[PDB]
Amino acid sequence: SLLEFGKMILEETGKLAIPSYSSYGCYCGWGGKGTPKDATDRCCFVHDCCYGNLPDCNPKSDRYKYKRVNGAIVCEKGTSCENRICECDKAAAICFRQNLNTYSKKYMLYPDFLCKGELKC
Amino acid sequence: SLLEFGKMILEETGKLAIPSYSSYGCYCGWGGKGTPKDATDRCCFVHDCCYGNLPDCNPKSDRYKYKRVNGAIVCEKGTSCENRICECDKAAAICFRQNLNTYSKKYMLYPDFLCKGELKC
Ligand SMILES: O=P(O)(O)OC[C@H](O)CO
Ligand SMILES: O=P(O)(O)OC[C@H](O)CO
Ligand code: NA
Repeated sequence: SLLEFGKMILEETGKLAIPSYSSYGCYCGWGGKGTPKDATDRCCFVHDCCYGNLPDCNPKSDRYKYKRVNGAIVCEKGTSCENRICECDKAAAICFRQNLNTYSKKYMLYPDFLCKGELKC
Repeated sequence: SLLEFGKMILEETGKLAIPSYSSYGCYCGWGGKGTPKDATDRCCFVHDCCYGNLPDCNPKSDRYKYKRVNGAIVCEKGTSCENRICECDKAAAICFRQNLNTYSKKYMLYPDFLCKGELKC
């Protein structure tokens, strides 16, 4: 659920999910159109393709359990869904960190309007 | 406070906080249930999600000051609360303007039974 995903992002990046990522670029803060603006934006994209491959699950709402082992995110075992969702969230969060040095305020509150077209996942 | 938030709204969109954004979709207002129906509806979902990260404050009434600098909304300095509450509002009002394009009357006075899923933040 967004609760785990959000506090996962703050642990990895130091930024709070909401203002930092709720509306970054074309895919961060749920969008679905356009050509990803940068690296951070590419992660929201990939994260969306990840959620999209869980038809049998409720990604935005199901609460899953996870712990940090020696500073690394580890998805605890739960249902098939909770596990796949958690991995999607972990991958996105970790990516966010890896690309912090390219995070541009220039893309926060980016006009969804400017994003046109549907990219294949 | 809502008196400042309503002012930004009228400035950025030209519409009155009340009708235009008080009974629109599943989130613009007080009901708060289901899945956002469109760009504008998401702008308001993200907004009381923002108000949820401020437990130690009271957004409805504490008054803050803001101004424009080269036409941009800037939150004047004050207490930590006033500043954070204002950032929530600032972003929301800008979000409403960036989406004046898809704002449709078909979402006004939207019925409760049409607000689906379980969503938390
Ligand atoms: O948890 P958020 O609101 O910061 O969202 C990020 C997007 O869902 C990534 O696709
Ligand atoms: O008309 P308002 O000022 O209550 O606007 C939108 C929603 O309340 C935001 O949560
Ligand atoms: Na669960």
